[PDB]
Amino acid sequence: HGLCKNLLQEYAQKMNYAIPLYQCQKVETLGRVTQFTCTVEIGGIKYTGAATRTKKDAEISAGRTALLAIQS
Repeated sequence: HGLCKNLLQEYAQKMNYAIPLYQCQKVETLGRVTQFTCTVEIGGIKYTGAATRTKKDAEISAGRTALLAIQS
């Protein structure tokens, strides 16, 4: 999370871009369920996290998508 947020700022400078913008979304069932999908935009590419029930989870998946794409 912390480091997730940061390595991506490092990578945003190591590449010349304008800082990662985080977004959040929701899907809410008629009966009980709330699942947040989170997003990270760096470069001009939005990277999308898995759907989960808790924002930390998805905040991180979203980042794990961002770093792992970057790596390759």
